[PDB]
Amino acid sequence: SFSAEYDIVVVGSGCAGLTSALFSRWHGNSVVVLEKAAALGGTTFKSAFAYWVPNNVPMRAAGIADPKPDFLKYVARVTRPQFYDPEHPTLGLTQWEYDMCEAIYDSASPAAELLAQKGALPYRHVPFATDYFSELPEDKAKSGRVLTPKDGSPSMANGGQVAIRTLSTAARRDGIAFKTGHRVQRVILNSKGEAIGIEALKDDNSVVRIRARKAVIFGSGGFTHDPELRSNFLNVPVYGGCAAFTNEGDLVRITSSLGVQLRNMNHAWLCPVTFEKAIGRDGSMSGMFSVAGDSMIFVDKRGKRVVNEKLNYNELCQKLFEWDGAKVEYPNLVLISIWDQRSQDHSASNDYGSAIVPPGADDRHVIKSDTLDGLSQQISLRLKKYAGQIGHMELSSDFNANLRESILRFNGFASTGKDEDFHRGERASDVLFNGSTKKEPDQKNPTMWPISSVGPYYAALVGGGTLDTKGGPKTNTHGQILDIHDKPIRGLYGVGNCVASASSGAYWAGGATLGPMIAFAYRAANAAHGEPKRT
Amino acid sequence: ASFSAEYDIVVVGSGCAGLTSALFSRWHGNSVVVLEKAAALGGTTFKSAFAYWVPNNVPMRAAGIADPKPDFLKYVARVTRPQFYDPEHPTLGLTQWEYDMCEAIYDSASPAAELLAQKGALPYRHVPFATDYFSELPEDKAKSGRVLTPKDGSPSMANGGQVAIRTLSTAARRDGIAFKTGHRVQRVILNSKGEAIGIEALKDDNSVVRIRARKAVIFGSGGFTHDPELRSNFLNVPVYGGCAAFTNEGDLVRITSSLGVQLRNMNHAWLCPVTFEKAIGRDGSMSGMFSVAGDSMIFVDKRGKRVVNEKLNYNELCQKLFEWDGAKVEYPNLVLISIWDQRSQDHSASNDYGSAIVPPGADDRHVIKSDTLDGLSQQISLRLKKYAGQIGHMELSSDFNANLRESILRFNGFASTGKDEDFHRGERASDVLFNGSTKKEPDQKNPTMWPISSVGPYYAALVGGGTLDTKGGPKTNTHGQILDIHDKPIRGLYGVGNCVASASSGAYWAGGATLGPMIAFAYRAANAAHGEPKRT
Ligand SMILES: *Cc1cc2c(cc1C)nc1c(=O)[nH]c(=O)nc-1n2C[C@H](O)[C@H](O)[C@H](O)COP(=O)(O)OP(=O)(O)OC[C@H]1O[C@@H](n2cnc3c(N)ncnc32)[C@H](O)[C@@H]1O
Ligand SMILES: Cc1cc2nc3c(=O)[nH]c(=O)nc-3n(C[C@H](O)[C@H](O)[C@H](O)COP(=O)(O)OP(=O)(O)OC[C@H]3O[C@@H](n4cnc5c(N)ncnc54)[C@H](O)[C@@H]3O)c2cc1C
Repeated sequence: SFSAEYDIVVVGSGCAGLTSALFSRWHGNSVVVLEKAAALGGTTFKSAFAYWVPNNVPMRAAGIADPKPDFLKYVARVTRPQFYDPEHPTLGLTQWEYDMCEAIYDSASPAAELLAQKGALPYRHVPFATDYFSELPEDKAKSGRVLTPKDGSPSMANGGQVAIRTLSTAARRDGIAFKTGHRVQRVILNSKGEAIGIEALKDDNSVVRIRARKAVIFGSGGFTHDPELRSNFLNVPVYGGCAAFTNEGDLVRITSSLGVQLRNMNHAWLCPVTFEKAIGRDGSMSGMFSVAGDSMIFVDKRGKRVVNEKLNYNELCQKLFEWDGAKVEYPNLVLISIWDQRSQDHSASNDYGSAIVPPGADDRHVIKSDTLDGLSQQISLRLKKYAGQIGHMELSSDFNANLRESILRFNGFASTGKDEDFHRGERASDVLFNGSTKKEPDQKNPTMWPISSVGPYYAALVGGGTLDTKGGPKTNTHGQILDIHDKPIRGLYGVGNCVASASSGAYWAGGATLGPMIAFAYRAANAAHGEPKRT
Repeated sequence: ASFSAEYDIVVVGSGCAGLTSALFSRWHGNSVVVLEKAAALGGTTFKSAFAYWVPNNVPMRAAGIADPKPDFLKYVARVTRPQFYDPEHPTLGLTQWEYDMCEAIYDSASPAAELLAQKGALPYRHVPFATDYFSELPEDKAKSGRVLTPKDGSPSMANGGQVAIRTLSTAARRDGIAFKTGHRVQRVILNSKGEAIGIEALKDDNSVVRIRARKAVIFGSGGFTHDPELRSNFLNVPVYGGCAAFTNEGDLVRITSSLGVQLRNMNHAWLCPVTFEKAIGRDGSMSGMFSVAGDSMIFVDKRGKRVVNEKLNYNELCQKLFEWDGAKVEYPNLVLISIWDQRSQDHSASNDYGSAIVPPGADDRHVIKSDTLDGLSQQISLRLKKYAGQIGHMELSSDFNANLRESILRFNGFASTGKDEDFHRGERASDVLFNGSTKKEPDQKNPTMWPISSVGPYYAALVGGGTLDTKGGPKTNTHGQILDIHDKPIRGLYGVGNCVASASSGAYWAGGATLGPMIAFAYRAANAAHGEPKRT
């Protein structure tokens, strides 16, 4: 038996849990939110809280249609490229993927509107944020879908903190109970196999059992920080990610005897990371969404550019895991970001995972030297320090010569404004996350400027990480966790990164994690409200 | 509820894992049944060459070829976990589990092979020339010698699997192992203490049968290549299928979903290029493309440019096909086009090892043909159109013809000097080793290349990425015992072969690197299962 009882028990206090809790409470249920950490907010707290809301009221107010068939074609084209077909009944998606994407379109705006109306998540529009693949002809609403917390800073970097504040303030105002230091570790079933509550491990190592009359809703985030799970499931061998450190995939263990379908386990939301911060478990670390610097290139261990440094983070991270079967190594396992004094002075940022950081910031990851040859010596020392993580990678014997050639070639591209090798700056999204730069009259392309012929020169190692994972128990479009016959496990719900995303390995646009997540919190809460009170 | 039959040991699947597990079990004196889902025995194993890679095997020792254990471990460690391999680390940078599993392979494969041969179940011959796939690594101290093959396999060895299933199943029958075909196991039955006490299987006629196991249920049920949902949701690359038996649909993943197991290595398969049209068309006789045929032959992408060494090890080459172009939201190499001339048609064709170049009389529906290169590109275009819904509506670039001419001029230079400046074709031993048949040419500096003909006819085939089978599933210890989430055996429950987690990660060490380890674990599993008390 149990020491407490509520209509709805919510696990986790990021976006998925707080919104699920609020929607549940507003239907009149009693609700508790159980949080494993000492503080609320999880990864959501660290985010910019961009949220991508199709057919939102700001768009409609501007007379911008977001036609539903074209919304589905955009997400289908990006999510399942090989199979996308406009003439196919579900656009080449499976029925489940199609229905999930449809649910996002149907429910995101009503969810966003209700949260705002109740003062839980007031927003402003981000009209100029373009979708990450807006150039595709399938995208018929290329900008307009993004919302952000109303009181977020101009950079929006603190959006997640603002959102956790407004969400949790409304939750307290409306009588939702909170318990921190409660690590849920078990779902309790009745004799009919229905979820009737949880067991949680407390700080002092005692367990408590808490009954849920109607539903247990998991919003417990991903598994980035269980290295075993991460390594065994993800399609790339990432070194970590900006996910909260308490996101260790507990739901995967919780459901291991429940007969669930683990889906999309092979995918994470990907991003490059400041490699030394991932290895060193810096909890304040962000994914490198904006690769800082215009007088800045990435080179491999041969001293050559291999990629557009301004490419969308979810795609750029994948470059780091290209495999060289002939040499039995990952040639790009870490890349080296190299920049000059101009970028140091005018492109530094504490936000969006920039490796270029302003005076006073933690600079332990920054490598520095007065010559290019000196820099390579310093980079070598850094590679040696982390040898056991990166295959004992070394700079090639012709590194310095190749680097000089790479800088000369790039400097040409920066003069003409045309990167003939990797097309840096030619897609809108490259400009979108370009970061701060020193204004230069008659810079031809804002993403490039010639690297100075004098030092000092700076560098940082860039490795591959996650925002968090996006695989877990499969749900229906109402957030109900399914058994292997696709039938709900009665009373059991999941929302957010702890369950399977329908987005496969794709990242549609800024806010493509939180926008869908709010839609499903709303659908989950609406369904959970309809549950009979049991046991 | 009750059971309609009872045995000491119940074995699920009749490929290598199941037959060997069953035989070892029976020879300890247990009663044994083998439950096979299909109408026929043998699974993927039946289709294989039955190369099996057996470290420190008796033929090697008899020939005076050393295979020191510490160096064996460094070879497999270096290949398996490249980022973390470290000769100074106590487990070489592997996890304790991976290290222990690799050690078990070295310790147990040879005694397993010896016993199966002694009993006449798997007589073998040595294949002294079969060389490891990364033989150039200094860690490999026994670069050749580890491979065995069924004694009566053909000279090419291509029917080895059929011979092995014949000798194994004949011995099994001889020694009183029971067989039930058309029995699709779908559930493990537990007692009140949560121990495995038997199975439920679905029969062809849709009746269900419950069969008690006194000591152990051993799964040898193969991988999940042919469950598209599981394949698509777990593997690190979006493969189109594979040469796995079509009945390999990952049943064990569903069976164990309520048993609290740890699914491990789910992100990896044994990978290989495939003749794309045979994967899409579900040709059950299809083999992975283990040798890419032809010396006067190149692979081009849809731009008409070479992108890869066509002679690269199959498990590595397959990965090239899934390179991702984030800027264009496409897989640039999703299919590559193998193009060859009459010389390669005549002298490199093969019915074996997944060759796209096939001799007269072989099924050649996948072969595209034209008298001119310009005609060939028109023919290739029609083929891409036919499969548009599978390959992102990929098209040849508008400058395909001109690029191809340039690619062939470049390659023809490389073929005459013997030096492929772009992709180093022929510079690693395995490129030469798996090069396939070629017309002997006195003037040839590099056996893997010869100039492409200045006249037609020309031939082409689409190449896509596939599997041999998957290699993730419930984690076992080195004794084949399926573990719960606290790393403790689920009593009575065993798994061997592709249905459980391989310790090889995404790596393919050598020819026979699936079957060799597999026999080691069948032996260890059977030895442990024999030790189980009789229960329920
Ligand atoms: C495709 C292929 C693979 C291959 C090869 C050549 C080809 C064309 N050559 C190889 C080689 O020479 N050496 C080597 O090491 N590997 C080679 N491979 C890979 C290899 O064939 C496989 O790794 C290996 O044979 C797998 O053996 P295993 O015993 O694990 O699996 P199987 O042979 O596929 O048999 C599984 C059987 O189980 C039955 N099954 C499936 N589900 C059920 C249920 N529910 N109940 C009962 N039986 C079930 C399948 O029907 C199958 O028969
Ligand atoms: C720096 C950064 C910036 C980002 N910016 C954006 C952005 O602007 N827009 C966007 O769409 N996405 C963004 N993302 C991704 C986004 O933050 C996440 O996808 C989203 O916040 C996940 O929310 P969630 O509720 O699923 O999980 P989380 O916010 O991670 O919350 C899960 C919570 O569950 C708790 N928990 C875990 N296990 C248990 C247990 N056993 N019992 C109890 N509680 C448990 C955790 O401690 C945690 O508090 C960003 C990510 C990062 C790292």
